[PDB]
Amino acid sequence: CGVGFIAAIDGKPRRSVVEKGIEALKAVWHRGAVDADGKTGDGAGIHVAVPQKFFKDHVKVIGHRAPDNKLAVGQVFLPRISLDAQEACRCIVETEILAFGYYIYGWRQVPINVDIIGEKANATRPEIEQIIVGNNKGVSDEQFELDLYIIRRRIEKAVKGEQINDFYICSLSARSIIYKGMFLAEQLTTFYPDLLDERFESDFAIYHQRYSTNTFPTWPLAQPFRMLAHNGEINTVKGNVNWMKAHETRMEHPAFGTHMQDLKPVIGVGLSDSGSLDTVFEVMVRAGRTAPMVKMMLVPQALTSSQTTPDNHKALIQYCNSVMEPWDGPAALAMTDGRWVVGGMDRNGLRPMRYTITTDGLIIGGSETGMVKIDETQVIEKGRLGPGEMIAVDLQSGKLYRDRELKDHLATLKPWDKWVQNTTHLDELVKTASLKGEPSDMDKAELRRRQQAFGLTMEDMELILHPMVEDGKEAIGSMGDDSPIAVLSDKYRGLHHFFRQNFSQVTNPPIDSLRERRVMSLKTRLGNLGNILDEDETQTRLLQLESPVLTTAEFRAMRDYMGDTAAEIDATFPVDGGPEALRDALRRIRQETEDAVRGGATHVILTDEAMGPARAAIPAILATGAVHTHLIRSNLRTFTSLNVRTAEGLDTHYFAVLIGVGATTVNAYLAQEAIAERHRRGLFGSMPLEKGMANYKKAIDDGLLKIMSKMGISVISSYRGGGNFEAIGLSRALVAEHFPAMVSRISGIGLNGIQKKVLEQHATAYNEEVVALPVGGFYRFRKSGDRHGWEGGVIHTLQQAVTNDSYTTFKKYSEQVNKRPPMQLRDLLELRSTKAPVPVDEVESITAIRKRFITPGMSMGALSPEAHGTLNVAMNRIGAKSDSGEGGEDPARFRPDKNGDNWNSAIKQVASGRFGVTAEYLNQCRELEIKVAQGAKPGEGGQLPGFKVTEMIARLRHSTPGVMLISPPPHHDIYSIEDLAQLIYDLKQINPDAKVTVKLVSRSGIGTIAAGVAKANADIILISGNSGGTGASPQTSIKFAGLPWEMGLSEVHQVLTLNRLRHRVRLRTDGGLKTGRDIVIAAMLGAEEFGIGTASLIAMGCIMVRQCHSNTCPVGVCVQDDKLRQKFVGTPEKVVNLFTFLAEEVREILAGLGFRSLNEVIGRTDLLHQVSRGAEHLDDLDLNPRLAQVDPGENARYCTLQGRNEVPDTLDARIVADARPLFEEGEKMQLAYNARNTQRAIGTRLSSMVTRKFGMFGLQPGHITIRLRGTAGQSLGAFAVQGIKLEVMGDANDYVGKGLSGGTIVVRPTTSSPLETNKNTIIGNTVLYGATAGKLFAAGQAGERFAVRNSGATVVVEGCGSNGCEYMTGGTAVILGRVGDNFAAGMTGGMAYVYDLDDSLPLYINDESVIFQRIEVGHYESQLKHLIEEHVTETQSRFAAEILNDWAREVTKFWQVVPKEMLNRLEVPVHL
Amino acid sequence: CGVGFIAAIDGKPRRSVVEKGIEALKAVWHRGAVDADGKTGDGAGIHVAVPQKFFKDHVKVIGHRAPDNKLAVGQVFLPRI
Ligand SMILES: Cc1cc2nc3c(=O)[nH]c(=O)nc-3n(C[C@H](O)[C@H](O)[C@H](O)COP(=O)(O)O)c2cc1C
Ligand code: F3S
Repeated sequence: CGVGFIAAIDGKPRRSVVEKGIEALKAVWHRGAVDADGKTGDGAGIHVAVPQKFFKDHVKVIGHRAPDNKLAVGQVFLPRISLDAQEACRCIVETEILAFGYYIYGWRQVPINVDIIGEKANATRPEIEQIIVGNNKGVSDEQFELDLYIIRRRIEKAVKGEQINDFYICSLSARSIIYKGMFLAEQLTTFYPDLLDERFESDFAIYHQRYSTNTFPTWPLAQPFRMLAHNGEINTVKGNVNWMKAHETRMEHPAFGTHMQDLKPVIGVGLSDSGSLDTVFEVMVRAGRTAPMVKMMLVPQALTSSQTTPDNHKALIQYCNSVMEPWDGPAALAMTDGRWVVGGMDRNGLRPMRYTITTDGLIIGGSETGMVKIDETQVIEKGRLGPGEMIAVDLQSGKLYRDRELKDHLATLKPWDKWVQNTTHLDELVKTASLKGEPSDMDKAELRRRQQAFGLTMEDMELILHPMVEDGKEAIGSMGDDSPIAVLSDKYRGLHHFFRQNFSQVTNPPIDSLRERRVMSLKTRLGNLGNILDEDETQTRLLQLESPVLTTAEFRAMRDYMGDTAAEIDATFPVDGGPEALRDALRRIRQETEDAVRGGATHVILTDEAMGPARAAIPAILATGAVHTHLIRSNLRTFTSLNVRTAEGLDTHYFAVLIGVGATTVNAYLAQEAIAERHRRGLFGSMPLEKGMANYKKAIDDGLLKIMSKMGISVISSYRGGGNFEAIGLSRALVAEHFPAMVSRISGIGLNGIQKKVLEQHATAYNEEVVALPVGGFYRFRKSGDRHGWEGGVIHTLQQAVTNDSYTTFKKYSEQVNKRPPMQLRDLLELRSTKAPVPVDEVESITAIRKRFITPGMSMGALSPEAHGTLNVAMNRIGAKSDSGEGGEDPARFRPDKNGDNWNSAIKQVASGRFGVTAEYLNQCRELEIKVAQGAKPGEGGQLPGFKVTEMIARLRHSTPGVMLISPPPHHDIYSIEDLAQLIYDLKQINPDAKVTVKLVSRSGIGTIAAGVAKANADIILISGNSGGTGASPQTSIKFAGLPWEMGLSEVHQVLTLNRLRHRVRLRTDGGLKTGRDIVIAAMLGAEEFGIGTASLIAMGCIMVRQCHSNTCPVGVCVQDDKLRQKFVGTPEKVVNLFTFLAEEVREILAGLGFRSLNEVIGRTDLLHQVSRGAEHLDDLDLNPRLAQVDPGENARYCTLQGRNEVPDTLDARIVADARPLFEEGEKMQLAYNARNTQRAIGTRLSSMVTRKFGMFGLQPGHITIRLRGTAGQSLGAFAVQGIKLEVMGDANDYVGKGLSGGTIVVRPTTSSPLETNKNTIIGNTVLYGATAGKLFAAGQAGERFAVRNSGATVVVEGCGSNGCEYMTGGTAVILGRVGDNFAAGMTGGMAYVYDLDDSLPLYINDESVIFQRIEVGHYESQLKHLIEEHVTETQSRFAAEILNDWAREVTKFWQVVPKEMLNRLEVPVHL
Repeated sequence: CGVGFIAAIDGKPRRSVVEKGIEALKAVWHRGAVDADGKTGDGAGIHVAVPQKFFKDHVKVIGHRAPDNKLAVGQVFLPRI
C-alpha cells in the first residue's frame, strides 16, 4: 500500500530514475496483505516514459524504417479464453485507428513469466499485447495526443457496443507507458523482464501498490492510471457522478470539435472512484488546462476567513469552488501531465507524503521517507505536504515549484479578483428589503389543524423544539431506541423515518467537527451550473447564500430577487381522487415541471401551501425526489434550481434528507409559526423573536454539519443530491424509480400504503373536531402513545423472577415478552425442524452454554463504581468474560479480593480517546477489543458531562476535574485499512497472549469491510445493532442511525463464507437480546457468542428512567453522587441467576428442536421460515436476502483454529535474545543495531517483558539503551515504559511514541549531515498519541496533529505543522519554530511555549479555550531553561544551543499558552 | 448426447411421465464424454409442466391466499460473486 514518484529536476532522461523506482517498489512489502501462498498479490504498477530507442530498434529489426518523429505505443488486454474475441478486438482497433490516417507498424507480444502468479490471479489473466502506431501526417505533438485520446475513447465505445467482455486499454499515447498487474510488489521486474533492459531510461516515474478488501482480483483495476495515481479512498462518488450526469449536457470545447459527441457519457460503467476521478481529470486536462490548475479545480484548498494568505489565493479558491463541486475524501495524489509532474494532498491532509531533494537534481517523494537508499551527504532539503498543499516539477523548462511559489505563479494567469466581484449576496438584499409587507399571523385553530394533519405531538414541541430556541443546541437522550421500526408500527410515522443515515467504518475516517469547523462550508449558489470547460467572467455571476436553510423573511427577499423568472408548482392531491390519486399527482407535477422548465424558467418553487380540507399534501421528500430525478433524466437539471416549502420540517433529520435528495434550499414556515405562537404566550422569558430565530437557525446548521460529518464530507455542494441514506421498508420499485441511488435489501410498502396512511391522518385531522394535540409517546412511554419494547410489567416481572430465584416466574416473563404483535425483524421468522425431539437431559450442560455469554463494555464515567465492580465480579464467577469499556480501570482492582471475588475484567477496550490506555492496562487482560463505532451513536464519540467528572474519574483518566470530556469521532490512528493492520500488529506485539476484537455497526456494505478486516489478522468480529443503549447521545443519532443486526450479521456471514475466510474468525452479536428464542435465532444466523447489556442493568435495579445524563438516577446505577450511590441495591447473584435462566431456556428450545449442541445449529439457515402478519396489512417484506444459504463445502461453519493468528517478528526478537543479563541479573545494558523502514514497532515486545518483570516504574531512567542508525519504521517505541532509552540517528516515519508510557526517545540527524536542523522534517504525523509519561526530544519539525491527546508526556521539538496540540490534556510542549492554523484547538489542560520570531502567533492560534501571553514569572522561566538545557544535552542541537547562549534577549520572544479551565487550579499563578 | 420426449396421449397429468423421464435420463451415460474426474459434465436438462399444487401449497404456507387461476413461475440465474 503506497504511492511514490521520482523526477529529474533538470529534465534529462536517464536509467537512474527507473532503477530507483524499481528499488522503491521492492520495499513496500510490509504494508501489503501477506498471504499463506506467497504468490497472490492484489495489484501493483509503474508508469514511466516511452523508451523511443527500444521500439525504434525493434522496428528496424523487423524491416521497416525508423521515423523521424516520436512513436506511439498502446498496451492492450485482450481476452484469453477465446480466439474470436481476440480477432474481433484486433479488427475493431485496426479499423478504428486507420480511420484517421495514421500508419500502423505492427503488434508485439510482451514477454511474461507466469511462474510467479498464484491461482486465483491466474484464472482471470488477460492476454497482454502492444500496438505500435507511427505518425506520418507530420502533425504536432498536441494534435497527435488529442487524436490518440479520441481514438481510445471511440475504440472503447465500439467494443462496448458489441458487449465484448474482458477488454481493456492500459495506455495509448506518445509520451508515457504503464506496466501494471496483479502480482506482488517485489516481483514486478520478474513478470515483466522488459524493464530489466538497458535502454529503458526516463525522466520521471510513478509507482503504486494497493490493498484491496476482497480476494477476487480483476486486472483492469490495478493502478497507476493514465495521468493519475491515488492513495487513500474517496468518500463522495455517488454524488459527484450524479452532478457529472448534469454537467455533461452543456459542456463543449472547440479543441475537440464534432468528435465531442462521442465523449458524452464520460464516466463509463465498471470503474472505481479512482477511475472516475481519473477520467474527469484526463478530460479536463486534454482541453487546455494544466495539471496544477485541474488539481486545484477538483480538490481545492480549505477557504478560511483568516488573514494568513494573500487575497490572490482567496480569489482563486473562490473561483475554483464556484465552478466545480469538490471531490472530498482522504487522497494523496501523484499525477502527471505531458509536461508537469504534481504531488498533492486533500483538504484535511490525512494520508502522509514526504519528499527529498538530492544534489543530483533528483526529487523523490512517497508515503515513507526510507524507501530509496540515499546517504545524507547527498541531501539538500527534506520536507512534507500539509493540508491542501502541492509540489510541482516542470520538465519542459526544468524547474521545481514548492507550495507558495506555485500558488503565486498560478494566481497570475487570469484576473481573478476582478472576476469574483460579480457575486451578489443576500444579507445585502434582505437589508435593502424594507420592513413592510409581512402578513398577519395564522389563527391558533388553523395552526393546530395543520399540525395535527402531519402527526405532531406536544412532546415534539416541549422536548426537541424548546431546547433549540432556548439554548442554541439540540436535545439529548441517554438510552437505546426500543421503538418499533417504521413499517411494523401502526401509528402515522412520517416518510422521513424510513431513511437511516450513513457513517464510515475503518475504510474512511469520520470528520471531527467541534474543532476543525474551519474546513466545513455550507455555501449555496443559485445560477451556478454551466459549461465547465470555459474561462470567462460570466461563470462567476450568480446568487450566493450562506446556508441552505432560509427563514420566511429571507425567503421573501430571495423570491423578490427571483421574481419574474420563477415558476411555482402545486404539491397537493385531491382526497377523493380514488385508489390511484397519489401516482396521478406525481405524474402531473413531474410533467408540469418539465413543461415549465423548457419554457424559460430558471427557478422551481415546490409548495404545499394550498393544503385544505379537500386536498391532502404530498410528502415533500417524495415530491422533490420525483422532480429532481425527472430533471436529471431529461437533461434539464443543469438549467434551474429547486426550492422547497414544507410544512412538516421540525427536526434536523428532515433537512438532511431533503438536501440529500436534491433540493437546493428548504423553507420551513410552520415551525416558525409555531415558534412565534409559543413566544407570544410568554414561554421563553425575555428574549426577542429575532434572537430565537437566530438560535434556531444556528442549531439547525450545527446539526446539519454533525450529520454531514458522520460520513466524511466537509462541503454541502458535494453532499447534495447524492443520496447518502438507506431506505429500510420501501418497495424496490419505488426507490429504484424515484430515488437516485439507495438500496432496499427488503422491499416494503408501495404507493398504496403511503396513500392510505396520508389519507387516514388527513381525515382524522380535518373531519374530526380537534381541540388539542395528543401528548404522544415516541421518546417516552405513554398509554395513548406508541408501543415500546421495555414496558412496566415486563421489567417488574423480570426483576421479581431474578430476585426470588425461581424459573417459572422467568418463563412467565418469557411468555409475556413473546406474545406482543411484531416489533422487530426477528419477530416474523419461525423455527421449524423435521427431526424428532430429544430429552432435556441429553443436551449440553448449563456451564458450556453460559460460557458463551458476555456483557458489553460500559464505561466508569457513565456507570457507578459499585455497579461496574458488581458486573465484573458476577461475570467472572461463572467463568464467562466481562468488559471494562472506555474510561480505563482501577489498577488497585488488579488482584483478587479476599473472598476470591476478583474485580478485574477479561476484556479491555482501546477507545478513540485513549483515556487510560497504558502499558500495564494492556498486559492485565486475556482478550482485547478495538471499538470503531458504537451501536447507539455510529460515527460519533462518547460524551461525559462537566459535572460527572469527579476527582476519582479525573485521576483515573488523567484529565481536569469539572470539565466536559467529548471523545474525538475519528481515531487519528486509523485512516485506512493499512493503518488498521498496523494497529493490530502493535496490539499483538504489546501483549503476546491476547486476541484482537473489532467492533462494527450493522449497515449495508459491511460485508466487504468484514472481508477486509479478516485479512488484517483480526480474529473476532463484533456486530452491534441500532437498538443499543448509551450513556449520553443526541436523540437524532439514537433514533435515526444504524440498522438492525439481523441484516449485518447475515451479510457478514455470507461474505465471509464466500471468500473462504469464515474458518478463521469468530462472530459475536449484541443489541436487543432478551430471551432464549432471540439467542437461538442469532445462533442460526451465524453468531457464536452473545452480548446482553441492558438486561443486566435491569437485573441489578435499573428501571429505565432514562435520566443517565442528569447524574440523578434514583436507584444509583449510572451515578457519581454519594447521596445516590448510597441507594444501590445490586448483587452478583441476581446477574448469575439471570444468565442461568437465559442459558437453560436455550437448552429447552434446543431439546425441543431436535439437537444436542449449539455447534449443530450454527449457520443452519434452512431451519427458519418467514410468515407475514396477514392479508390485512400487506407489507411486502421479503427476507429471502436474509435467508440465503451459501454452501461452505470443505470448511466448517465456525472457527476451527487454536489460539490467535501470530505475526512475523520485528527486530525486537533479536533484542530479547541479546538482553538476557537484564532479565536474569537485572543489570545495565547497551545495544546498537541498524534500523530500516521495513521494521515496525521497534522496542515494544521488550517493553512488554519489562512490564511483566519489574513494572512500569521499576527501573531507573536509562537502564537499557538502544542506538539505531537509519530511517526507522512506524510506531517506533510504541507503549514504552520507563527504563528504556531509544536513540535514532536519521528519522522516524509515523506514529513515533504512540502511547508513550514513561520511556524516553531521542531523534537527531547524523553528525555528517549538511542540513539546518530547524528547517527539515524529521518525524511524521500523529506523534505522541495518548501518551501518559516519558520524554521525547527531536531535532527537526513534526508533521500534522502533533501531540494530540497528550496526557503526561514532555516533548521538545524544533517545529510543528497544522492542528498541533489538538485536544491536549496534560504535560508540557516546547515548539522552537512556526505552527499552523487551528493550533491548540480543544486544549483543556497542560501548558505550551512557542518561540516567535515572525510575531505571527495570534494569526494561527485558536483563541477559543486557551489564553496566550508573555512569560512574567521566574518559576515558569526555570522550567523552560531546564527543558532547553536537557534538549541541548541530549540531541546536541545547534539552534537550541544558540538560543541558550542569548537567553536574556530571547526570553522575551516566547509566548505562553495556558487553557482557560486551568486559571483557578494553577498553584503558582501566571499573573502578578 | 441425446434428446427425448414422453407424452400422455389422453392429456391427463400424472407422476408416471416425470419418473419415466428421469429414468430415461439416467441411461445416456455411455454416449457422453467420460472424464477422469467423474463429476465434470457438459450440460443436461429437463423440461416439464408446472406443478400448480406444489407452489400453491408453498404460497399457502407462507401466509397468502391461493388464487383461483394458474400460477406463473420464473427461474432466474443471478450473479454469485
Ligand atoms: C450506560 C451504557 C454505557 C455504555 N458505554 C459504552 C462504552 O463505553 N463503550 C462502548 O463501546 N459501548 C458502550 N455501551 C453500549 C454497549 O457496549 C452495548 O453496545 C449495548 O449496551 C448493547 O445494547 P443492549 O443492552 O440492548 O443489548 C454502553 C451502553 C450503556 C447502556
Ligand atoms: S434509565 Fe438510567 S438513570 Fe438509572 S435507573 Fe436506569 S440506569
